[PDB]
Amino acid sequence: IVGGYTCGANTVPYQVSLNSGYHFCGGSLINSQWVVSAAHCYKSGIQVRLGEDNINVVEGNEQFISASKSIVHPSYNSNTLNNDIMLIKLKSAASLNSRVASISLPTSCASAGTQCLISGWGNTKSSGTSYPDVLKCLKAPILSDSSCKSAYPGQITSNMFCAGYLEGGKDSCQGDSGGPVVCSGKLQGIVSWGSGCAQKNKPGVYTKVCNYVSWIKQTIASN
Ligand SMILES: [Ca+2]
Repeated sequence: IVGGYTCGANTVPYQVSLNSGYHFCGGSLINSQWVVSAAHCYKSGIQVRLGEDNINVVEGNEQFISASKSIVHPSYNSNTLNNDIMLIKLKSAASLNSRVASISLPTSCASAGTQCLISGWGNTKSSGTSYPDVLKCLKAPILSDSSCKSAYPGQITSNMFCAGYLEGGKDSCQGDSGGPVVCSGKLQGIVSWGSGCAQKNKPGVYTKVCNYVSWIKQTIASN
């Protein structure tokens, strides 16, 4: 997160850290046994870390659970990043509480202007690298489709939306990938891609979760 703020320990209870000996992506807990992340975060040997604040220190509240299955969307395209969504089934159910809780799936898509909270342990620098120990937060609005497509002509599909600031200075960045974009208590987006980070006129692009609710539900029901 570039230009964001320190969330506060356990203030984003649905936020998970995907770990493989180091933090490589974020995710969202949608129930006691399932996490939603980005398809581009896929890899074997994923350990899901819940209840985390400082990812480099054991402080209490953490629950480390191995991924049982990682289900990348069947139509995911790695070149266009279309359908950049993945479900991860936990080997065992997480212990839900005040520090570890699931986020609701939306029943309808969010409109331009809606303010959302984006969080993650990704790079905090637009130019260079600087990874935080603790979770960073950023409130950003969903942009109009017209502004999104004019920023990335020919690259925005119906399963993507832009959120952020055209002036630059505030944006999600690498490391935040797979993480949540929550608006009004509902998971509306997943950190997907963009050009650089917090660059002027190059806002972040996110996976439009409302287009996948039926898929998520049907997949979870059959697994
Ligand atoms: Ca920790």
